[PDB]
Amino acid sequence: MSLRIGVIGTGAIGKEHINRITNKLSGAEIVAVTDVNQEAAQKVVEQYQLNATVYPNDDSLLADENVDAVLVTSWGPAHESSVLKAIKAQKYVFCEKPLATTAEGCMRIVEEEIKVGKRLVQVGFMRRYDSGYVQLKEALDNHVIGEPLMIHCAHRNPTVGDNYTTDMAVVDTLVHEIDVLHWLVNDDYESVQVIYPKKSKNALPHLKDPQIVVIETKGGIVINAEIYVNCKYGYDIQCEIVGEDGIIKLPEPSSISLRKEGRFSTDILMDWQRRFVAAYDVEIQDFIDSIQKKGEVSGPTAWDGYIAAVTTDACVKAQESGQKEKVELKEKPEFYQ
Amino acid sequence: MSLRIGVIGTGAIGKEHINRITNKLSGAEIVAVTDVNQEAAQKVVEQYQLNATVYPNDDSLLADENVDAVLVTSWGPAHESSVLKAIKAQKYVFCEKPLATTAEGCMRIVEEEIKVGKRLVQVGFMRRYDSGYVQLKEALDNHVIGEPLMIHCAHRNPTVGDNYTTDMAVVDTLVHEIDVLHWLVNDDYESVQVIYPKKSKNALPHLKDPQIVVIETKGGIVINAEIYVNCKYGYDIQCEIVGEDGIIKLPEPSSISLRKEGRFSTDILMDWQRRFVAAYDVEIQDFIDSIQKKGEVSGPTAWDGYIAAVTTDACVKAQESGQKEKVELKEKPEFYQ
Amino acid sequence: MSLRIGVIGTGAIGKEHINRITNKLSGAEIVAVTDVNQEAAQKVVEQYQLNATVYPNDDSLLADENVDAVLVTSWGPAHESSVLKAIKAQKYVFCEKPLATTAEGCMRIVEEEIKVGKRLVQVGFMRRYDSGYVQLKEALDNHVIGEPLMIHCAHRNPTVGDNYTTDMAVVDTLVHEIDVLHWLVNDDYESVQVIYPKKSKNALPHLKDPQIVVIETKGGIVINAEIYVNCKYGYDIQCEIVGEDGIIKLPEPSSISLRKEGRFSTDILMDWQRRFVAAYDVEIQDFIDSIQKKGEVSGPTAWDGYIAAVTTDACVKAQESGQKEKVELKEKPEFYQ
Amino acid sequence: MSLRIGVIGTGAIGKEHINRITNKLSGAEIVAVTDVNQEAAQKVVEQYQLNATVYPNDDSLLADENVDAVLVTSWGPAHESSVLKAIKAQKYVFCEKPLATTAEGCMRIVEEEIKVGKRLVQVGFMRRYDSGYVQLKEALDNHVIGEPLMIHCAHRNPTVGDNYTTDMAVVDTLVHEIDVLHWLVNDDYESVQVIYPKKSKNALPHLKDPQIVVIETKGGIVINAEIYVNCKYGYDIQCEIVGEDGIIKLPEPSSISLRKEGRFSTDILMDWQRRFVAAYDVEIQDFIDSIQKKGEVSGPTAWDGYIAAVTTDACVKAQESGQKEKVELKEKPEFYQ
Ligand SMILES: NC(=O)C1=CN([C@@H]2O[C@H](COP(=O)(O)OP(=O)(O)OC[C@H]3O[C@@H](n4cnc5c(N)ncnc54)[C@H](O)[C@@H]3O)[C@@H](O)[C@H]2O)C=CC1
Ligand SMILES: NC(=O)C1=CN([C@@H]2O[C@H](COP(=O)(O)OP(=O)(O)OC[C@H]3O[C@@H](n4cnc5c(N)ncnc54)[C@H](O)[C@@H]3O)[C@@H](O)[C@H]2O)C=CC1
Ligand SMILES: NC(=O)C1=CN([C@@H]2O[C@H](COP(=O)(O)OP(=O)(O)OC[C@H]3O[C@@H](n4cnc5c(N)ncnc54)[C@H](O)[C@@H]3O)[C@@H](O)[C@H]2O)C=CC1
Ligand SMILES: NC(=O)C1=CN([C@@H]2O[C@H](COP(=O)(O)OP(=O)(O)OC[C@H]3O[C@@H](n4cnc5c(N)ncnc54)[C@H](O)[C@@H]3O)[C@@H](O)[C@H]2O)C=CC1
Ligand SMILES: O[C@H]1[C@H](O)[C@@H](O)[C@H](O)[C@@H](O)[C@H]1O
Ligand SMILES: O[C@H]1[C@H](O)[C@@H](O)[C@H](O)[C@@H](O)[C@H]1O
Ligand SMILES: O[C@H]1[C@H](O)[C@@H](O)[C@H](O)[C@@H](O)[C@H]1O
Ligand SMILES: O[C@H]1[C@H](O)[C@@H](O)[C@H](O)[C@@H](O)[C@H]1O
Repeated sequence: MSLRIGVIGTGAIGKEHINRITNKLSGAEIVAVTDVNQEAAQKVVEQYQLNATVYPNDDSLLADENVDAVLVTSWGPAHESSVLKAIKAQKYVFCEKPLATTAEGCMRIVEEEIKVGKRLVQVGFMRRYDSGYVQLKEALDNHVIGEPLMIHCAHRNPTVGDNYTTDMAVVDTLVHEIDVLHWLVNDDYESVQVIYPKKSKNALPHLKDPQIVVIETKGGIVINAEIYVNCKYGYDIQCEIVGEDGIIKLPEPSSISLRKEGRFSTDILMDWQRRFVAAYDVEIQDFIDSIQKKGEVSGPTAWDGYIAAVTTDACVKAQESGQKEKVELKEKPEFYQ
Repeated sequence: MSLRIGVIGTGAIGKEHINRITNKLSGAEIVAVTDVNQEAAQKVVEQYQLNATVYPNDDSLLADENVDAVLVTSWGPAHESSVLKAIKAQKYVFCEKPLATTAEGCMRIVEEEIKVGKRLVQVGFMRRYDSGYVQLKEALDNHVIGEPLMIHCAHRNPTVGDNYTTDMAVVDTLVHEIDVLHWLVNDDYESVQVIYPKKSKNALPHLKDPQIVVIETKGGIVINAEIYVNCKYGYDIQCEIVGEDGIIKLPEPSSISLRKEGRFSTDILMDWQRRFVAAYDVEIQDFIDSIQKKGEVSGPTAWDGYIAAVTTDACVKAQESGQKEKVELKEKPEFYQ
Repeated sequence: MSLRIGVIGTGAIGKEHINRITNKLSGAEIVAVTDVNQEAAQKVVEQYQLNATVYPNDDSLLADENVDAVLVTSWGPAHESSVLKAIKAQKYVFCEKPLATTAEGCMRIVEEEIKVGKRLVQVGFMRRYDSGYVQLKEALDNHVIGEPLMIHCAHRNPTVGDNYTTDMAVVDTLVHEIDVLHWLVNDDYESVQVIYPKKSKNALPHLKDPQIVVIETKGGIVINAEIYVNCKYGYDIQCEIVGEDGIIKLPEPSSISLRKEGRFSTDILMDWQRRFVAAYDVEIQDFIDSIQKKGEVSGPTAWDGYIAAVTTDACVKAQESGQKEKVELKEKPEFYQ
Repeated sequence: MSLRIGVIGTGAIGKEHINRITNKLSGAEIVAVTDVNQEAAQKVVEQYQLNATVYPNDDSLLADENVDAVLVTSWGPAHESSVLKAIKAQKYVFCEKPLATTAEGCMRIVEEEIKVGKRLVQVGFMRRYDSGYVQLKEALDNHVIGEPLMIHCAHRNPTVGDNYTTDMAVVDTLVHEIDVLHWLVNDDYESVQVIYPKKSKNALPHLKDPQIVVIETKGGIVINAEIYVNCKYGYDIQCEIVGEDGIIKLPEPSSISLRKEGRFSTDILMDWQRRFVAAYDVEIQDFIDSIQKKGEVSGPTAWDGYIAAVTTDACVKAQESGQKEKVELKEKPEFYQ
């Protein structure tokens, strides 16, 4: 009895999710796809020899009685809408970042779910399923290094397109950090300062690259997060956590050592795609399994997607300001703990 | 249209394969299990809420028209039989090591398959699917380090039971090495010497632990393989390959670094189970996908399982001998390249 | 014929310099000493079998004509006095940090040296002589990573004394990073800013530990240095330089690796005195050789000492004001390049 | 008052020892020299501004009473002669390897020293003074890993000369491992065995490269050492000791890490002369200090030199016979412990 899923947005990342659910994972199938380009979606269907149905809009897809859950994997803007609809049609929703582009949009979604009595919304922040980040979580829950104090993390890309803009650095990129970091330390943020180092020769005129983002939490944990998307050497994600009595750090992605031409080296990835492939699979499978076994979702909540929208706003504010912007959060609803 | 698989031997490792095919992988289901303990198998069926059928023997299971393929995952001895039967009943067979306990048993199986026109037998040497070993293969096929010359590998266990015996070191353990090594370098062995170092205090009286196994191939590649199954510190698999112009080495299993009490450390596994979990999943999935897409299997051939049986014999011979035993191989049949 | 050296201040560090100059290095000897505790000076001479005069003060010792260079290694606040005297006596001087406790104190010393025509003052910033830091310098000077953009570094101690106070973290501790960083990147500081994270249980109540000091050069390089003098795990110096096209990082001190009880570890030093023992040796040997083979000192200059003093002051400001303070330096007199 | 040292053999290595004793170390000077090329000896004295007598031979130089210790650093085969003379002249002698080219040559030197009552001979096996090897020793002496059982080690050169021949791999190259290994584990060798892998394209036709030398101590420790003098990638010394309850390994030389163009690398040395520069310095300084503070040399002994010679012979046997040769040592005269 496989979970029947409908995909809203046959994008490039929606093409991935369709393929893994189809050819890698267990206990689910894609039966409905809807795309703004109805000829683009119609190609994705013959591609993976799917046995699905193409809809012009989400309404018609959500109206289908086959679909039990939906993958909201289209443009960032077109999320908040598709989501609220799904909650009302009472389907399960896996929503890829962002939950909603506006901190208030995520607030509407919260209220809706709080009504439906249970949890339908899971946000696609995959890092939480990555074994690296999991080991960190494990170590922290065990008090291995006592109380966390500071966190040094980086997030680097070989290069970007002419479409990448200063705000995208804290919106499409630093977003995962913002998500997983607070999950790990179990703390809410508070302030976000932004500091622009000497600009890189690799970055385009309209872009501010690199950037540094300091972030304090209510507890007093200080996080400086480097964001450099034109580093050139590769795609690299670093995270070190200094504690009271010890330090734990995120591993490098497994590689074979090589001794040649006077150097002892490992390999650095070049494609953000390769870095977290395993995390997606574990992610979706948890979505499926959680629905079939518990009648609800389990991953990153809709509240977290809102914590994302707030924080990711104070950051874009400090990008122009240059001052210690504030992060203000509505109290956590009982519904979520 | 999922591949319908029958499991011969609801062992501990047969319990794993059933669970992954059921709850992790894609496009297949277990519909038949047979165990020598018909009450043991009957528990495995209610366990994973399977919708299968229990058979007293393989004949009755192989006679079932549901099953398309079989997992031969019972005692080592009870393999050769179950396999030859499956080849004759014309089912697909995934056979966990050993292919057959006797170098001639594997020879019977080869001949049968050579008749059935295509490939039905895939041997469960999972290391070939491990990304570490894959990266090595990749590097070698690219001539990164020119011509291989020597190989230094180790294989260590924290401890063993009173059931582990001197021959098991080269039969149940060094077997994977023997398999993957020749696959990597694309060469046939030739001689196997065995050298017993000072015996460990951790090993039991009847056991010779550790052991070292030198192995030459027709090309002139020298392999010294440490085998120490009472190392105590953990479960560790090492493999370094010296070439003409460089050296490549197998990575450690990903872990988080820790700075505490004057030491900078990573974690060493304690359970052989954890080391290759991913390799099994990729393995079985390849079995399934290969059958559905190509009408045959793809993994480690039955010939390789025979190359295993021969080599793993010369080793047990050098264990008593103390001399440079010989490895004699019947020419490779056209069927296999 | 060896360089005849007088030591002002025969404490713990003065004794170590006396010992290395006497039993390890080459081309120099101690002919004169003097300490505030004149009795303690007399013991040193016996302890080390010196052939030296024991003067009552620095004026007397500097008066001795058979001494041609002096080591100022006394109580911090006393340094400034002896250095001025030594310059006017026209002797070579190696002064441990601080050169002087105030920016003014340093200016008086610079202005005195510029008179005497050549370099007589070398400041004991030994990190410049450490093999790791030397390598970083070589890479940067070879444009290996293009233009430096950011710097992440840490300075950690297992614990401190009851006497250790909040301001000491920037005046005694961070002072080495302050010197080496701008030396490495050849850029002057423009601003500093202190950020306090959650206090550590390991730090006594009066001490503010850890700290985070953010510093910007004029060129736009953004440094962020972590000071944690109660980290427990050990004594640790980390430094990472992120450039345009690549990243370079300071090495760990050499250690054998251990595989035992589940961990794969290396050692971490506990005693700060073992970390740079080789840099001190090279530092002093350079003071000697550079004199007998150039007629002037070579290492860190009186001006560098001034830079340190100013920046140190700016940090103590930023400390107690939680503000972004400016680092205002007088024009670098061409006498220094 | 310094130790007055005469240098027999003023070649490349004799010059380096002359240089360190003159411009780096402490408590000694060169007062006499002599070379087969007497003209070359005269140049050294000018080159290094020595205050030394230039004798025509070792007899003359040993006759000089104002010299009290000598460095034998001449053409290998000449060593034995000078060492015997020096002993009978009752001077302290530091002899570079070999102590003598034959086991008999070494015996004559041992038998001469046992007469003169105390230790005058220290052999230049500098590895014992390397900080890495010193750490391994400390761990073993502290039973950190229990009883040593096996040893894997490698000795690699980028390339060699046209003059380098097959036997040199065990007499010149493997001779350092031969000395340090039995020193580390405090056990005597019992047998050796050579195994040749596929020749390397980098090795000229006349040379047999790489090689594998298997050695067993009396206690049962099984060493296996790889010699590859044409590895191309660099100069590399690796050593791993597998004990009962754990494993310890020699560190890489210190290097900064680099993240660039897809690789995460450290540096590998090319020049063998940079690998042990610190061990030489400590080695000679110990020859000096140990004399003026004990009245006898301390390091590797004439007996150790004998052990080396015997084992070296056994290897050249095992080389050309492809046999498992025995290592027969005379009883260790109690004069040596
Ligand atoms: N977490 C991660 O690492 C990644 C997730 N994403 C996220 O996924 C979303 C889109 O993925 P991408 O492939 O990168 O972009 P995409 O542009 O290829 O996906 C958008 C596609 O969906 C369709 N679409 C847009 N709005 C729609 C609507 N209201 N209804 C139906 N179809 C609609 C469009 O035709 C377009 O082809 C974005 O929100 C992005 O932030 C993107 C890349 C990676
Ligand atoms: N590659 C790997 O890492 C691993 C594979 N294995 C292999 O799997 C096989 C058994 O797995 P284990 O769980 O370790 O042992 P196991 O003893 O638990 O499995 C044997 C089970 O199958 C049943 N059985 C035996 N012969 C049978 C037959 N002819 N027909 C039906 N059922 C039969 C027995 O009742 C027993 O419960 C062995 O060949 C072993 O070498 C074992 C462990 C790991
Ligand atoms: N740059 C560097 O890496 C290092 C520099 N230092 C600094 O150097 C100074 C010396 O440190 P320690 O030797 O540990 O000091 P210490 O406290 O162990 O003893 C200093 C000695 O100098 C004597 N002294 C004080 N004032 C004097 C004067 N006007 N004339 C002559 N002698 C005088 C005192 O009697 C005392 O015996 C300290 O200020 C310290 O901060 C310390 C360690 C390293
Ligand atoms: N234990 C160790 O780590 C090392 C030891 N050695 C060994 O030490 C020896 C010296 O090497 P190099 O200095 O490179 O030699 P070299 O070839 O550069 O020159 C040796 C010099 O000694 C002179 N000489 C030869 N016979 C002599 C005699 N009977 N009396 C006085 N002088 C004589 C020669 O004229 C020549 O100038 C070699 O045999 C070498 O194998 C070499 C390097 C390191
Ligand atoms: O989808 C990925 C991912 O979100 C990473 O966090 C980001 O750095 C990559 O640039 C992006 O392409
Ligand atoms: O099943 C595993 C595996 O075959 C390993 O190769 C072996 O070393 C382990 O001991 C065994 O339990
Ligand atoms: O003298 C040293 C040095 O100043 C180091 O920078 C400091 O961290 C050590 O604790 C101190 O003892
Ligand atoms: O003198 C050294 C030393 O003997 C090393 O063992 C050898 O590998 C070097 O190549 C040689 O130059």
